[PDB]
Amino acid sequence: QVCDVFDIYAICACCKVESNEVFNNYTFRGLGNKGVLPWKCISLDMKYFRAVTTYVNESKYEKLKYKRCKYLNKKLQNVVVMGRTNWESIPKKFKPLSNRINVILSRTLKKEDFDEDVYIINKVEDLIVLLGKLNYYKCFILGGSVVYQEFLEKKLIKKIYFTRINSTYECDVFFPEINENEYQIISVSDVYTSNNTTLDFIIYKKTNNDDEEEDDFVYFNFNKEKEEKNKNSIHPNDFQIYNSLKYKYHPEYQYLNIIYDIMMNGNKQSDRTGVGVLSKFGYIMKFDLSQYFPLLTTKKLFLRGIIEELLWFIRGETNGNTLLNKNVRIWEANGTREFLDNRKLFHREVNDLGPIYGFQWRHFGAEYTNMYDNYENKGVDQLKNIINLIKNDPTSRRILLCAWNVKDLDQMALPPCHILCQFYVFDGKLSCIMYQRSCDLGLGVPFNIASYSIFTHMIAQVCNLQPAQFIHVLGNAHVYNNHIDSLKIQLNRIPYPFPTLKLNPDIKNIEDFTISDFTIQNYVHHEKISMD
Amino acid sequence: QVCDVFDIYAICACCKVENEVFNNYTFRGLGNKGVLPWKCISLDMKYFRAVTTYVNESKYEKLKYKRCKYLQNVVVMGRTNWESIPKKFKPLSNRINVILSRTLKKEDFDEDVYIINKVEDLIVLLGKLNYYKCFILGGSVVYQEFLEKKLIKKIYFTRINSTYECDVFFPEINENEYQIISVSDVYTSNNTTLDFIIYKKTNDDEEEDDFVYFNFNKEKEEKNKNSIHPNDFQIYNSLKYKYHPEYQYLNIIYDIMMNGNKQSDRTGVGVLSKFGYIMKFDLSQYFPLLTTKKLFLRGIIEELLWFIRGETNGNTLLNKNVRIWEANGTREFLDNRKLFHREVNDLGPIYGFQWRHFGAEYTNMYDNYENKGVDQLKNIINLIKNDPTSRRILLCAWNVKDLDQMALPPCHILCQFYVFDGKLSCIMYQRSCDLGLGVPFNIASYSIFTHMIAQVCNLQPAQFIHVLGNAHVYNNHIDSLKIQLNRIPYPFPTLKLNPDIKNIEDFTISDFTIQNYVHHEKISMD
Ligand SMILES: NC(=O)C1=CN([C@@H]2O[C@H](COP(=O)(O)OP(=O)(O)OC[C@H]3O[C@@H](n4cnc5c(N)ncnc54)[C@@H](OP(=O)(O)O)[C@@H]3O)[C@@H](O)[C@H]2O)C=CC1
Ligand SMILES: NC(=O)C1=CN([C@@H]2O[C@H](COP(=O)(O)OP(=O)(O)OC[C@H]3O[C@@H](n4cnc5c(N)ncnc54)[C@H](OP(=O)(O)O)[C@@H]3O)[C@@H](O)[C@H]2O)C=CC1
Ligand SMILES: CC1(C)N=C(N)N=C(N)N1OCC(=O)Nc1ccc(Cl)cc1
Ligand SMILES: CC1(C)N=C(N)N=C(N)N1OCC(=O)Nc1ccc(Cl)cc1
Repeated sequence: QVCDVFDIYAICACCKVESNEVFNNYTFRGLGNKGVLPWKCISLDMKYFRAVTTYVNESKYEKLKYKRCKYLNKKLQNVVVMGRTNWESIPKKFKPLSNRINVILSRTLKKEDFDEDVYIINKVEDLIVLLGKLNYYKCFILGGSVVYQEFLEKKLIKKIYFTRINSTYECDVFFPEINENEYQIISVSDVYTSNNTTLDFIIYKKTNNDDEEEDDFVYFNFNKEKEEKNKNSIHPNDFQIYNSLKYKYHPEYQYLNIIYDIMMNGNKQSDRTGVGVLSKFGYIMKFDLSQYFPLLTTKKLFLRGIIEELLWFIRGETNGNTLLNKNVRIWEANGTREFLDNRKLFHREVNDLGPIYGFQWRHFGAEYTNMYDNYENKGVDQLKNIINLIKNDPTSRRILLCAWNVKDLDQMALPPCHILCQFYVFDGKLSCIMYQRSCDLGLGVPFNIASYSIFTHMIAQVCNLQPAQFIHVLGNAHVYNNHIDSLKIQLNRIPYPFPTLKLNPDIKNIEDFTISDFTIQNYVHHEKISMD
Repeated sequence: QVCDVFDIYAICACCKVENEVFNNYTFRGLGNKGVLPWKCISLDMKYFRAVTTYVNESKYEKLKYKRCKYLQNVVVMGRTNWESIPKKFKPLSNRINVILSRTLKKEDFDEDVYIINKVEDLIVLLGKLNYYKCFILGGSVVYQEFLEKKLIKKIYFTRINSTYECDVFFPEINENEYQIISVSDVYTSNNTTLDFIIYKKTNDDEEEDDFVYFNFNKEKEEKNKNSIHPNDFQIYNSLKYKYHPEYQYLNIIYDIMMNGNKQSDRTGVGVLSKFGYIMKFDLSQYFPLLTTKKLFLRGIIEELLWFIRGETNGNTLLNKNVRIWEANGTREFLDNRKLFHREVNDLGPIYGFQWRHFGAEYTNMYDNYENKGVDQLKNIINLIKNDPTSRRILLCAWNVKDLDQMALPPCHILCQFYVFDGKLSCIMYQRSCDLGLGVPFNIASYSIFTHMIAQVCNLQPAQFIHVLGNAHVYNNHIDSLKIQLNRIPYPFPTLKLNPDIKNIEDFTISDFTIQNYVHHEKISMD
């Protein structure tokens, strides 16, 4: 129709508005307040805004001239169209919008009332005529709310370039509720931090409810696994949403895409119990903790439990009773009479988990007795040592913390899943590799990502550094077969911008953290899923 | 010129022919007693089908509008090439068959199978035909003539990394004339390694803009991140497709030269460092022994046999002239380690001790430790054989209790093993990686190790996976690595273990053969 010929796109930025909370895309709808934007500066958004609304491709115009000239029977700049309130919100120093053909919709104002190089129009109709008579690359509709509403209603927008600002502000004007039959998300950017907020960038698309070295590629693929003998042929129709997306650049796709590779290419193995998994061997995920806290959004996660577990580690505790009194059941099943007995630990008290994480972190090499013993200045205090190496020998390549004490494996309730952490220091920034031997992608890994990201924050802080990358190496990476249905639901959910973690900044010692020193801000998440 | 207008490509496979310098000319064996030198290499024969038959009609109009202004492919043989084909397929599964000959007239074959008089009489035949591209199938004389008359554009060169008896040879491709632009993955077919290379003759997109927008933040407007120049990675940056597994190593060198953090180390030499890489090599298809420089494996095999024995006695190696642990056992080094009461070349409770006796009290390097501490090596073998789905098959050398007693903490933290469908894969996590000197030896060490465990458990080796923690290039290695990045790998050699060996403790140095190691010349990394 008219939207494809004239390439009329919309670009906006929406925050959450003043309102056990449910989240949909309508969560991000706040456009402005008291004639201006709800927020002071979000520079990264503003820079995106300029890059998109001023970018042209010289060479591509020729074919757009042809297309548009054909329909009418007949430096390069983009057009930008804005309501009069929007235009008035711009500071003088930036009027008219640089390196762009500015247009303004208005009834109360005519050319005579503007000093500046701008086209005025009183009709949506008048714009289409204007574009007909103009050389431009792309036409972007800048808002505000009234301009957005009518260009949508009139089926005129090809794509909505949409910034999710993952914070809340007082708002008096809102973006229109986008009909999900009309527009579908096809792209989601990396998540980022700017002016103390996370944000990403998503592109909604409308529906209708030297080519010599391109042949060389087809050749170097003469030996590929065809569509039929691709191990577990699970049905396309199931992952419709996941496969529709053109760009999957949200860091959560790092987890999601491993679920997919295991489902589509995983080896079928019956395991330790006689259950059933799909397994592969050797993955890596990287998460930029300076830009976001990678708590998964495609389902709900609570961190109270796993933060209690991490504080329990740092204290050197092996006593399951301490966590159960905090109503944290993460270790309950590994602590039962039935379980300790089946691990041949007949002479071990219930909930006495033996020389596990905590004990190995503060006392590696000390003889484990029972969970009540005072092990002070017994065994190597690994945690203290790596905090000292990071502080005094930051370039050291021996800042490992290790839980896999070979000597004590059979005395633990079960060997550590999370084998070791290596630390790395450059330019006052701390990164952390964690090697995981056995990873339940379905229940375990979401939490495992959350635990070591929080741990990197804690170490970084008490060493006067800034968290950089948390790097997660998976050994045996497996999906339980009864999790498959639940994971299908999950792969078809589109990630939201990650939240942020705040550490009480008065904590200067690794031991001095307590629950209330941990605040997750702006967790926007899909609905709880039982993997069972 | 003719060869770009008409699209004349050669397509050859060359094996090796009966110390030794290597270069591309190494590969030239074309045929023997009128047939191919080798019995059957079905992957190359499959590659041959695909490349010659493939057609893309949506790029033929662009060809049609250039060709005139001057659907199948044209395939050009020579009698003895046309002849040597077994009967039951002629013509070749739907291609425009064509034969250069002198004493063969176009009468006594069909009405599709166009014969030609001379080389100059083919340009005639093409201008009057409807074909995608033109493939010279060889053999010796055909290639010679078609190359001599600068008719060939690209060359689809299959490198057969095994030696055979040959009576005919591809010509020495002039490397100021032609040059390699693509190299494929390395493969095993019919008990040889091979790869596929390409010589070129020298000189909705709504979604394509969406790509550019998503890149709006990048720290690359061209500001020289590290003092490493463009024109120096010329050959490296002048390749389109770099799918040879050795590029996994080479691309880490590149990433760390381009984007690495400038750092002091203990020695003070200066490094570029990054943090967290994976490499995967397919042990079922090759032995990943770097080809872009000479590597020797006797020492590192003795090192491994020393580990398996449980030894911590640096002298057992020194008497075999394996000097890998010489520096780490000197009086001066042990003293800087605060190991004042440790005998020279007593390396303390390192790899071998930990693998065989983890948890045992280390005394000196001559004590008897029989049946003390945990014999992890024994334990992961039983687990592999008796519980292969176990996710607990780790061999860990990093013993926190004993670190300070070791000449140095293990560079190689742990091996984790994985078993599926009678196949064994291994991950080695390396806390600290010297990419220039160390890592190439480290890849070879644990690949061999992966084979040894595989064999004694009656499994086929699959993947060796190398996780690098602190990945550093020494500032004083950068010249050498610049020379190295602009070399093009050869197809990898293979490891043959003496099959009689069935327990991990029974391998001697004799039980290890490296085969078809075709390599560039030695580099002093200094
Ligand atoms: N490895 C590879 O990539 C390939 C190589 N081969 C091997 O190559 C070997 C053959 O090598 P080679 O002896 O050179 O055979 P060729 O394939 O070069 O065949 C030579 C024949 O082609 C004709 N011919 C040669 N020169 C001309 C010319 N200038 N104009 C017209 N016709 C010409 C015949 O003339 P005349 O009529 O007088 O006989 C001549 O006998 C075999 O062992 C074969 O298996 C096989 C296929 C490809
Ligand atoms: N967060 C974001 O992405 C963006 C934020 N905003 C914010 O939105 C607010 C402004 O939006 P809003 O108040 O809805 O107003 P608009 O910016 O949409 O301005 C509407 C006005 O434009 C004129 N107009 C609009 N449509 C027509 C038409 N079809 N024909 C003629 N004149 C027309 C009229 O001007 P007149 O009164 O002269 O008749 C009308 O009152 C501000 O707070 C601004 O900062 C705006 C853009 C982007
Ligand atoms: C900049 C902003 C809020 N972000 C996106 N993604 N898309 C928009 N429409 N934005 O508003 C731009 C606009 O129309 N107004 C505006 C306000 C101030 C200045 Cl300096 C420039 C433009
Ligand atoms: C098969 C071979 C050696 N490999 C490549 N890459 N390309 C060639 N030119 N090859 O030779 C094929 C050919 O021309 N002759 C031939 C020989 C046997 C049979 Cl079955 C079919 C064709």
